[PDB]
Amino acid sequence: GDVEKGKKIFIMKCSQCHTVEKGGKHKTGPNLHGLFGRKTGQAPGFSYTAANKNKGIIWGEDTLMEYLENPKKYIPGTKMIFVGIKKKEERADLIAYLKKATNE
Ligand code: HEC
Repeated sequence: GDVEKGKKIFIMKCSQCHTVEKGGKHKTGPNLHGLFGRKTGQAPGFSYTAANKNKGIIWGEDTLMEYLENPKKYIPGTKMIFVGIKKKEERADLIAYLKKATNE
């Protein structure tokens, strides 16, 4: 994926509710630093739904590709109210961006 295009998607569609930087603040949604390789519902200090907490998958490319296409479908009960990203390449670019940004 194209990290620069993914950053732009992040800003447009996610940044209203999420930060990515280490030590970044929780907002409507959790800070996302350290997301990759982590169980659902584990950002310290954020109050998740039981659904988010109990989904019982590990975040990575494959699970993010599915989740971000249709959040409610993947995690019924979630309080992330977001329509999803329809286009595969946009999801790929966004996830490439997140893989970098949530690690650095
Ligand atoms: C507010 C209107 C949000 C928008 C826009 C996006 N997200 Fe979100 N996200 C939000 C909430 C309130 C939550 C917690 C949901 C719950 O049921 O507790 C989340 C959760 C996530 C997660 C899961 C995090 C985990 O630790 O398990 C991911 C990976 C996530 N959100 C990513 C994400 C992206 C990439 C977005 C734009 C495409 C996005 N979210 C939008 C609130 C909101």
